[PDB]
Amino acid sequence: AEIYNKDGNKVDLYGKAVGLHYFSKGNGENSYGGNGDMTYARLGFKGETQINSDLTGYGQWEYNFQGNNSEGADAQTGNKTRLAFAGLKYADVGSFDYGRNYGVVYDALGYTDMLPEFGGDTAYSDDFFVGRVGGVATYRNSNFFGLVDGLNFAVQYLGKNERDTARRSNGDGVGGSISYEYEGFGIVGAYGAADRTNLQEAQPLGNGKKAEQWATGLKYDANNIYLAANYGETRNATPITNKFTNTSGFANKTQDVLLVAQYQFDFGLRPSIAYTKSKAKDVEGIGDVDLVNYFEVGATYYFNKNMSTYVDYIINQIDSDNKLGVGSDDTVAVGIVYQF
Amino acid sequence: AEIYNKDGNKVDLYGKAVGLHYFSKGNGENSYGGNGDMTYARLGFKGETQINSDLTGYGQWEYNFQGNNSEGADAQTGNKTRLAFAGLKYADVGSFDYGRNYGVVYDALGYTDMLPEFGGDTAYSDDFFVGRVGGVATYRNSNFFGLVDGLNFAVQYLGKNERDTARRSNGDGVGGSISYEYEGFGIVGAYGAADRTNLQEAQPLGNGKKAEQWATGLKYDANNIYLAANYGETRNATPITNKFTNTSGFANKTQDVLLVAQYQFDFGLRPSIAYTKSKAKDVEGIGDVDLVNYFEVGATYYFNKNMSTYVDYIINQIDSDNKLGVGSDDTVAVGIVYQF
Amino acid sequence: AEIYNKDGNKVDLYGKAVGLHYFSKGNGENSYGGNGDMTYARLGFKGETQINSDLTGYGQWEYNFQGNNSEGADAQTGNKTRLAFAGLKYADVGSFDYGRNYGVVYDALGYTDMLPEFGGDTAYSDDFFVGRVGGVATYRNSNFFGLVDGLNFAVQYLGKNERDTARRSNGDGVGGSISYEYEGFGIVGAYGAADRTNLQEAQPLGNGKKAEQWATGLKYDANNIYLAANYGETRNATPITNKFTNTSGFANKTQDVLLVAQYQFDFGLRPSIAYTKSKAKDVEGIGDVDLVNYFEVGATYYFNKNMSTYVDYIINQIDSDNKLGVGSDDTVAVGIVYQF
Repeated sequence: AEIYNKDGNKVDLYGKAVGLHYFSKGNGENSYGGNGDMTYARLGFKGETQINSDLTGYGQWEYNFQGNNSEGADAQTGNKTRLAFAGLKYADVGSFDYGRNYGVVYDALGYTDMLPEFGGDTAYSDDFFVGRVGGVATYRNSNFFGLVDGLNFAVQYLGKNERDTARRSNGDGVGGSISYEYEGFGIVGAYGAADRTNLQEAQPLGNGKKAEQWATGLKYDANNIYLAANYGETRNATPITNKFTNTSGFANKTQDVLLVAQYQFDFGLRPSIAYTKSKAKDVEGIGDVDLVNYFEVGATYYFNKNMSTYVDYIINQIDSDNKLGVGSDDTVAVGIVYQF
Repeated sequence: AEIYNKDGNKVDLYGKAVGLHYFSKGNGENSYGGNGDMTYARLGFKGETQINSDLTGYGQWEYNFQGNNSEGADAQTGNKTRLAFAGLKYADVGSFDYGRNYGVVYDALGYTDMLPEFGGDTAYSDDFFVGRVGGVATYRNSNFFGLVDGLNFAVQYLGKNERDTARRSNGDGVGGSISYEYEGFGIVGAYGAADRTNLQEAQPLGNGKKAEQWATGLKYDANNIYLAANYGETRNATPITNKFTNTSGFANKTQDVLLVAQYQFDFGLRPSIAYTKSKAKDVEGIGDVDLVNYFEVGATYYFNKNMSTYVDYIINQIDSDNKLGVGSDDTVAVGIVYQF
Repeated sequence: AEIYNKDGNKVDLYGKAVGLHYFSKGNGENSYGGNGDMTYARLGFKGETQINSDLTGYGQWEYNFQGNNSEGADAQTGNKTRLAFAGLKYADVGSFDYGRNYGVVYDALGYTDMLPEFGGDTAYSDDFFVGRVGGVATYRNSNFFGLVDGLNFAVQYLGKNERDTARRSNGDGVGGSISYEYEGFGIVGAYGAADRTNLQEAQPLGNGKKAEQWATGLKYDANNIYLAANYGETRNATPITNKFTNTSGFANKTQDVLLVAQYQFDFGLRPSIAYTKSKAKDVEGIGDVDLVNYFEVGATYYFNKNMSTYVDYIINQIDSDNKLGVGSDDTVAVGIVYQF
């Protein structure tokens, strides 16, 4: 909701309150999504100022407040800043911003990241180029300088981030994306590679000095119809855990397939059908193991642009024999979301 | 302060800056409320959208930022999300919301929760039904479906919350409240019971598999006069600590009495008189021990609807011989509050 | 940006998104400011209500969200409440507020606290009177009761804060400031003394029972010209660390000199020249050691009141022979800031 707009500068203060609950058998420790209260809220602001006819300055910040914690010691569990950056758009030259933003390879994965609750399984956070990462400089260009309609590209530099964890770290890397959209249709290609930190190489799982992520997307968006499919692979980038030996690291190689089919009825119902399978290859010792595998049936009902509720149901195609210990149970999510 | 209102959707962004200080002798470790800076701030939003003539969608989030911490390691001590839920009101059918919200039994305790600073002693957080808890589904009904004026009831389901602490945990339980208000007068009854988690039963203090909380309230509200009294009891629900043996758990049985008398002068002074006594029964070993006991004299002065200051003074009726080690000293609170 | 203004009460919701990066050689552990992503955001609110013709109530809260953390365990590193207080202004009597606010001695140091990124080195947080501290009652007076133009003073009481750290603690103390400004010119004097806590005296570095901080400032502000100089000293107040023996405490005595020269060009460039030197005296064992010493060359470019970027470059005058281990390398900062 735009709360301010004077002197060529408008500030949009958005957010939302999401009452959420997960339903799975047992404690939910062996299920796909877990079990129990998952309530949370959002807050943030999109700022945009017109420096002049061609020049636009902008900034954004988005935080995540968990609502399923107590007010005691664990009050903080789950809270974090999701986005935080600032930049400039210029005429038909393109735009540039820096801070914590999405990785270029998400330009592709975004296509199937549409499910009511789950989905977008291969878009991990702080995982190089496939999700939200810190310290990325992103240049983007629309309509190839205004010369070609529907043709966009983007180049991105990922600063070295040597954190405490192997999972949340990353060396220096570059990446890019070319996407063309023409009348309901869109095709996207994204790729990126980066140095792995010492702590990352020192891990038992995963072998190499270089991380790679590429994904291509194809979608038809129009007429209340949303059809999208994603295919991508990774080298020493997807984080995995062997729950049996308590080993941590990265999967030498992964192949990812996301499929989504949704329809928006006029009275406000939007049923969703999705399939996701992410298999890892050459997992030292295990060999080939499925990390994610399921069919998704769900629907979101929009009372309007502010209110809505949804049921998201994951039919877990992982079996109890999973070599890494990936949960094999189903998970149903029920949500009731207000937002401004 | 309502910062937005367009298209049947209004967003209220509220909050406040409370400069606060506690005065007690010694460290304040043996006093009622402690001693030293207690400054803090609030932020939150009430969102409400009219889906149509009968249907209203709403959401809310409320956070607590402590201001008495340094900017070092302890920056986070005390911060937490207080509220976070979303729901729907429908015609004369009633309303329903889910998330972190107040427990039904607070419908009663709310009556005496009026003091300038302290009071509301038996409305603990994350304590089943008597305070703010996570993962509660609440159905409420006004004027018995619009058929009877001033007659409201509410049923509430409390989801299982197995946290790290015994104090902040809780099993599954149901609860409700019937309140009738007729012309300055109000009578309320609330009750709820829930399963105790294993960690809770594994505690040294408290014995049982079931937790119970009920409280009834009676109030006269009108003519600048506020008179209210609450009486309630609990089974294995009120959290207690034996400061001597460092034992923790719950009081098998408690009896609670809250009394409040306030008057609102026209020039903006509102003197407050209150009495609170909460005694525990059958405390394994100790027997009968007072958890809370004091007389309260205080006054809030409202410069207007945005500004105000207050002095709250607790005359602690607990003696130095308390078997559990409950502080026995007095505490005076001085506050200066801005809010929007 | 003022988002609300009705009934004599206006609420200003401000904030900013700062994409930031530090450039220094090596792991940035031996440099002046460090090395790597330094992105962060701000949020806060200034509230002001007119109780009447002479009376104004106000409140403020300002938080700091770091953007260079991951969304994992370290999500919280760096976040904190910077400001949180409320108060009243009255006619020509003066103003009074309480909470977490700036220390009086900052009234002086503020003069040179102007650099694009760094600078203001001797204005530490939670360090008695020279920076933001918790539990301070501040009385301020403008134009000596409206009797003398440009003559302001302020008296401040600092409540005892016995935290976990020696660095973040402080006993009871008083302080004040007299500043006179007449047509482009300003002269300021500030002083304060406070009791040191036991934990503070129990430290290896620093000796005494009393902490003292005084600083005087002289500035010319007008005509796009900003010239300012600060000189101050301290007794057992400036926190120092011996990186060799891993000793912590306070410098018995320090002498501080800040010099800043800036010019605001009309097209939006503001070049900045600054010199800072803070030397400690009588450091048990070491003797005289420089804590801070550098020349600063930088410039901020303002696209307008909302957008801007800057390069801040510190030419570190500390040498590799520093007896305390103070970083000796240079640091360049590049920033792109949106704000509302």
